[PDB]
Amino acid sequence: DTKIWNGMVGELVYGKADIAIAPLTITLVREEVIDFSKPFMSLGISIMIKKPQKS
Amino acid sequence: DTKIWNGMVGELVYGKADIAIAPLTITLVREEVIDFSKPFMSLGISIMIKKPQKS
Repeated sequence: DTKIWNGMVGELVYGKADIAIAPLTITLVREEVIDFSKPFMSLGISIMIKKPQKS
Repeated sequence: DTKIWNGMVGELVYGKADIAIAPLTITLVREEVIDFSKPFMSLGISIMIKKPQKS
């Protein structure tokens, strides 16, 4: 409704913080508001299962 | 010696080509000469071995 970025984006868009050296997903809706650098960490959704010990 | 970029970089640095929609590794020595976009393809060195041919 109010279209207010909260969080670390709200500290960069609204001038509160100077830079965010933090784990932040580069999205398109966050691309237009702040300048991301290149991705330092390629990642994605992974499958956490229990390691097996069963019998 | 002559510090001349060949290849597709030499077509972008020396104005011959307009854009390179091509598989090109984003390196630092290529970052300073041309503007890369964000990486569309996370990749790296992989281990190609023969499939087990248990016959």
